[PDB]
Amino acid sequence: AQIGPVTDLHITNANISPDGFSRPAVLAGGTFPGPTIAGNTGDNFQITVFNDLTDPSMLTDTSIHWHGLFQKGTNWADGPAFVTQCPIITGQSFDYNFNVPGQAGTFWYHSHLSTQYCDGLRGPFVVYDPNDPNASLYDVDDDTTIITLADWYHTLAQQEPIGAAITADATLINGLGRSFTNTTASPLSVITVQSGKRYRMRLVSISCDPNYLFSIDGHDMTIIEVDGVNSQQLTVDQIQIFAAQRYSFVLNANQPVGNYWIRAQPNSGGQGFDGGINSAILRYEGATVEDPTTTAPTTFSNPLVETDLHPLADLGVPGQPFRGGADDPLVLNLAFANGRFSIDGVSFVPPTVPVLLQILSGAQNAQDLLPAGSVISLPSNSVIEVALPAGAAGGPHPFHLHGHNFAVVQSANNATPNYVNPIWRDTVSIGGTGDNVTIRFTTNNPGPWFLHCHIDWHLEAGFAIVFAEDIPDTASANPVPQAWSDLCPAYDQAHNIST
Ligand SMILES: *[C@@H]1O[C@H](CO)[C@@H](O[C@@H]2O[C@H](CO)[C@@H](O[C@@H]3O[C@H](CO)[C@@H](O)[C@H](O)[C@@H]3O)[C@H](O)[C@H]2NC(C)=O)[C@H](O)[C@H]1NC(C)=O
Ligand SMILES: *[C@@H]1O[C@H](CO)[C@@H](O[C@@H]2O[C@H](CO)[C@@H](O[C@@H]3O[C@H](CO)[C@@H](O)[C@H](O)[C@@H]3O)[C@H](O)[C@H]2NC(C)=O)[C@H](O)[C@H]1NC(C)=O
Ligand SMILES: [Cu+2]
Ligand SMILES: [Cu+2]
Ligand SMILES: [Cu+2]
Ligand code: NA
Repeated sequence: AQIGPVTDLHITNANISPDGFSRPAVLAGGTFPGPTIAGNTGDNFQITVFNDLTDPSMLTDTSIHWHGLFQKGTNWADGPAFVTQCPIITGQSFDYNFNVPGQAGTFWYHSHLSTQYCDGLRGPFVVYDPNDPNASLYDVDDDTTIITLADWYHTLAQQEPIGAAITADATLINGLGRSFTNTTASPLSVITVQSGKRYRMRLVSISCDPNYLFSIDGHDMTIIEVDGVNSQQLTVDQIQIFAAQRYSFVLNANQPVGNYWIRAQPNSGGQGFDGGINSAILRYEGATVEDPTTTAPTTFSNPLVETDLHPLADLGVPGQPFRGGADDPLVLNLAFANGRFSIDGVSFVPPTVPVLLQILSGAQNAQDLLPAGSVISLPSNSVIEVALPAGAAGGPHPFHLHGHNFAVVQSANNATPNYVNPIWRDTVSIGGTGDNVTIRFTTNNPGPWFLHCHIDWHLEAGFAIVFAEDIPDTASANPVPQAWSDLCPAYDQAHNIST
């Protein structure tokens, strides 16, 4: 069952074996992935997170981010450790109490401390629309139509070298899949459909790193939502989905009753499908209970290309129709060397006092804020442009901005900008060498918003900066509850930190 919008959520350690190999994990709600948190657009969510963690090998502190929700007026509830809060300590709990005005779509939640979400703390978060403009395009939209894609590691995250190219041991679809080495015929996930019905499949990348080539043998997929943003219908036969992105697509159960492979090929780790790796099963009601015999094509004739996507609403693009045509035009220097990433010459290392608390304590400008050189101020009520030129090792890097979505003015692998009708989203591949992926948004949400690569290993190695949006209005805009003001004293006391 789905939980929320008002719910407790316990964070525990347990052994799991999603690919047949047993390892300890960090779990929300006792499962991998965690339970779906759900509500309707505009609802008040109050998720009281109980930190019950005791295994130090995966960290006993935690903090949870609600990925893609803007948190307007509730920056304190956003979750990134040392940006908007100190972590929750073990044996304590914290109510993330926020509202979701003006958003409806497919999201997710995950740990936002260190690389802890890799160890298991990841699940879906869906905000339904009772008046959804796409409602007439399908029959079924519920917990059975969510499809998660996850990387899974046999080595615990805190034992992964920083700045290394770390590789997974299994792809998991809806929590199940097979190991790339020492493969055993462990259970595969089954997605069940009824011949003739149309399904809103909500495809969620909960990846810590790889991108997936996602397809379903015999079927095509009609995209109607991108990272929470309704799209015009776009029919494709393959979706390359980068870490943390989401799509809704219509699946028409219009093929002969039978079994069909669902495929998710990562860019690293095991290649192909031998032994049923990288696979799940689409089963029609009435089909025999047996594995599919279907084949992938050698090439996919209608792959998703990001420039083909357009918003359903007339969203346009803020600013002027040329490079630098914004109130605050930025170009970030994104680099990697010797195990560490940097942005504008500075590698991100989390500060001792969270950025929001520094601002609430009176810090007057981005040069007063720590980490030095890791915080850029943005002016209020202004069009921001951010060019993100690729090249840094370990690509393609999916960049994500907290507190906002954005127009994708220029996409990967295509030098032509679009100032008319590009898709809006919240996580974007910046492409390959020589690309100049560029985003735009307007600043109507005061607070410190993290901008970072969403390959979690890269974030840990410093590939991040903080946009301190409208510093002057941050305190008046984001009143903080006593439970939030209690978090840093408790955390620093527990860890013997002075501040
Ligand atoms: C990606 O697009 C951005 C614009 O969105 C490009 O930024 C432009 O970069 C050039 C140099 O690469 C800048 O010109 C330089 O300015 C300094 C003075 O600040 C001057 O000393 C240099 O001789 C040169 O004029 C320009 O300001 C900046 N912005 C623009 C044109 O709007 C960026 O180059 C693009 N990157 C790639 C890889 O395509
Ligand atoms: C590379 O990216 C550019 C920019 O996003 C893409 O260019 C855009 O291509 C579309 C589709 O062909 C053009 O729209 C077309 O315009 C006319 C109406 O004016 C209409 O009759 C067509 O059916 C469609 O609407 C669009 O104008 C164009 N925009 C720009 C700024 O050039 C391009 O397709 C991408 N390259 C690849 C290989 O996908
Ligand atoms: Cu995220
Ligand atoms: Cu986020
Ligand atoms: Cu990266
Ligand atoms: Na415009």
